[PDB]
Amino acid sequence: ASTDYWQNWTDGGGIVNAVNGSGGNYSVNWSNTGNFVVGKGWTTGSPFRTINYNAGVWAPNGNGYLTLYGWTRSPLIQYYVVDSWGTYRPTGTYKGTVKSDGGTYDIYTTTRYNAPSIDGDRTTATQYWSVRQSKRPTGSNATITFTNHVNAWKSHGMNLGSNWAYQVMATEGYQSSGSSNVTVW
Ligand SMILES: O[C@@H]1[C@@H](O)[C@H](O[C@@H]2CO[C@@H](O[C@@H]3CO[C@@H](O)[C@H](O)[C@H]3O)[C@H](O)[C@H]2O)OC[C@H]1O
Ligand SMILES: [Zn+2]
Ligand SMILES: [Zn+2]
Repeated sequence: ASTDYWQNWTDGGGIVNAVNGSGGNYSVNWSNTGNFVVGKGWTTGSPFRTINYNAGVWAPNGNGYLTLYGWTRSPLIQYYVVDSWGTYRPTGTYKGTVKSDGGTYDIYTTTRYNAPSIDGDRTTATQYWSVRQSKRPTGSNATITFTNHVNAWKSHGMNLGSNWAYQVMATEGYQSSGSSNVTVW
């Protein structure tokens, strides 16, 4: 299934120039931001989906994540599969690792108060992370075999909700500037 969902949220800090391009393509050029999340993917996430992307530009100047980004409800859980970042590698409570798609990821949990909610309001968010141990090379076609992460998480006691909200390959930033250009499929 092709992408059907455009994610474009900013807390209003700084400049977030996001372009919804053709197909699965988007770009972001940002300057001195607060928090923002831009990406393309699917309105209804799946634990069985293989997300493909090609980040032709990954140029954060400060904190930016090049990451799968999604939510589940019942219960409310936010998840990430971070392939690359800028000046900050996100971490949390260490749970283990998972190998997937030619990389090794550390698995983390975190609980964030006053976090952006599914719709951009605020909420207490339980978050599951796979974070690559080194930044993934960009500019070639890349796969995130998400089932590998879901299964690894499950095996470490990290169960997702039964109701799936959106699931995107995102640029998230905080307190930074940068450029990204990503095609998702
Ligand atoms: O950032 C941009 C890159 O993402 C872009 O790379 C191309 C991305 O698309 C790849 O082809 C896809 C194959 O799957 C189909 O379903 C999609 O519709 C196609 O887009 C292609 O092989 C990559 O080269 O290059 C330009 C960059 O700006
Ligand atoms: Zn394990
Ligand atoms: Zn709301």
